[PDB]
Amino acid sequence: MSVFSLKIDIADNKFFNGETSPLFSQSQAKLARQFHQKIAGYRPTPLCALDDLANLFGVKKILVKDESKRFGLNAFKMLGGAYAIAQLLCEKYHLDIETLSFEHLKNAGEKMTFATTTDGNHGRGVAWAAQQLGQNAVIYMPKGSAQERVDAILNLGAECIVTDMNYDDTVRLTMQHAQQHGWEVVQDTAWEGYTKIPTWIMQGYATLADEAVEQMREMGVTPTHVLLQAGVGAMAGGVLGYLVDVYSPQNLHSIIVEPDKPNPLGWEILRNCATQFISCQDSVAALGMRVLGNPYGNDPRIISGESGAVGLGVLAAVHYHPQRQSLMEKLALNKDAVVLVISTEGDTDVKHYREVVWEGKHAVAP
Amino acid sequence: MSVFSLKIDIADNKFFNGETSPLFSQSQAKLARQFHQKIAGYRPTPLCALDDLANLFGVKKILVKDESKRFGLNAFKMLGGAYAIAQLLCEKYHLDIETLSEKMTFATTTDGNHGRGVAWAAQQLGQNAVIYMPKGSAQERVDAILNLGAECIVTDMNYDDTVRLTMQHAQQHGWEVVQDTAWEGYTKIPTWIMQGYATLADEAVEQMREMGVTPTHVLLQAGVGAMAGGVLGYLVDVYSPQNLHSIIVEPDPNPLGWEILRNCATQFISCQDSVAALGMRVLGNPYGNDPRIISGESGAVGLGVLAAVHYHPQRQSLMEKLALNKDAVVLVISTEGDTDVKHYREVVWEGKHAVAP
Repeated sequence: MSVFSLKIDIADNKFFNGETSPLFSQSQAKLARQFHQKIAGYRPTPLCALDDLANLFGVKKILVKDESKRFGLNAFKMLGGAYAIAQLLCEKYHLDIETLSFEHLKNAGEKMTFATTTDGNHGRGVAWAAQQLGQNAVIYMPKGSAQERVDAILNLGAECIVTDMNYDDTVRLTMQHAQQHGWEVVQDTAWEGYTKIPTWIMQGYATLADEAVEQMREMGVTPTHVLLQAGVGAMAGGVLGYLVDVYSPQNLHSIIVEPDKPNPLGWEILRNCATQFISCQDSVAALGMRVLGNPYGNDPRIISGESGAVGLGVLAAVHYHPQRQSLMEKLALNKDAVVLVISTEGDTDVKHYREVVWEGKHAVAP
Repeated sequence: MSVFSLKIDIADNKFFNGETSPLFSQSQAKLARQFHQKIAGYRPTPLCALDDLANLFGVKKILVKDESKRFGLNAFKMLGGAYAIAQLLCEKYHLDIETLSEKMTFATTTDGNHGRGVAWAAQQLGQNAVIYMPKGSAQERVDAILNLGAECIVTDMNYDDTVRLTMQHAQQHGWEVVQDTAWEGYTKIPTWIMQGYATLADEAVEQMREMGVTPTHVLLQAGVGAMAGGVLGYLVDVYSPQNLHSIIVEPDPNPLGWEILRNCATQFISCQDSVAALGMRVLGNPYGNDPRIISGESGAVGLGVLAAVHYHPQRQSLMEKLALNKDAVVLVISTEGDTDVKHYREVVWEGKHAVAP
């Protein structure tokens, strides 16, 4: 079973019209980056070249943006959460984001309470940001949420309520509690009448894309492809929005990867500008985790969680697929392809990570 | 992570008597090392400290001898093969091996590493090698031997029958049989191989003393018994059989090696296939900040046992039985790297021989 077939169903984007989004362009991302540069400990996350994997896979370059090095968060999500939380305080205290002093903000009345529902990473970023800026945070999590993730939030001095409901009901509970107690809801999803905060979050995320382009230009390379994991659409939307502003929608083959098991602002950009959509099996992410965590040849090693590794896992699944030739043609992958991948999270759930990479959970063999 | 139960059948060695070996001690291992040190490109293979894994598993130290770095061969076996072959040439040319620099032909059967070592030695010393491999042998391993200028014949038979054909042809053409196993009337060469292997153990002791540590345990993969007995023979001569908790690991022969094991081993483990698979994955994607080691199926089974014990529901008792605790300094030998690249990546990437289903 070196030759294996995992579900990697490719669909051309029927909604594609190449209309770019001026709200999520270079300029707004560069403003978000200038905020992040002020936080003590800021450093662009590594853009790691998987040369030996690229040679194996039959492409020119594989570049993995390692968002596990994003401060101490082990995930990218603070880029949006902290930026939006900063913009909210600048509104309330009549400050300009361009000239924000954290020290001045600290000695400005009553502490604000930030409320959000999370599966893990987003809420941790809200809790982190509320801990930095001296504010309250109350994070809600649905049932079956990993205790390590509940613990990582509590370690940031914030409350974390595990409910007996799913995500959607827990969002409604967060909204109901926030309306009854006067809290500021900070969700990475948008809906009717809630669009300001999610907009900032998406602009925030584009920081990683702004970094990645600088890093690629430093390398003297031009990306032909990018794989973006879908999640709720915010990261993919924001990052794609930025990348098409830089490269043009026609010169960038963007693949949006949706694992088997949303934000309308992000999805508008994805409908307009995404090249292809892949619907993929659970075991694809798992495969990507292993390839990243035990690299090929002399490639550098990357610790990538379930949500983080799926982009890369698709490339691996294609390479070992019986129909490799036709799949590479469909995705226009070839000896000249320079493929940007984003590893959005590290081993945020250590138990699951080591089950995948050591015990062999979600193995190729079904 | 998850709780699971792989086969790790531990039995105490009831044959234990603590009698050391006159054949496989420090003095022979040091003569073997002095020969190896003379070979162009020699360098003691690394002894890697997996401190963060040791902390996770609840021991003081896990030290892995990484024989994937043994020259360019991705395995340890040349230490025996090359030495024995050098000892054979010094007899034929009446030379002294202690100070050394018609064409013989060496014939052997192999699953991979031993034959490659033999083939390497023949190429280095301007001699001939004819290597026989059984049906189903990995083509990469065949190529590795062919690229050393040797003949590599892949039979349509199993190992035992391929050994017979090696014996038949060797007698026919007057070739010198170089096997890592011993049988009646065939002891001189296997003995040299076992002594040559001890080099790695001599290195490991030098490296541990450089760290200022003393091993409480050693886990040795059983194989044909040549490595285990040769290495254990050296280790018990250094530390005494009493103060060394040796564990011989047999995944699912050699009387010379097995006598030392019967004498000096503390315990034998019979383990499941997936145990070696687990070790390959743990070594190849390390914990915390530990160094990464590339270890093949035969390489990683010692470490795999440690990982299987740690995750077992009966973790506490298994540790008691193996006398593993927060003070345990555990030596593990990674006998080979990724000698079969296809099989390696199937284990580490595809999750072949997964813990569960």
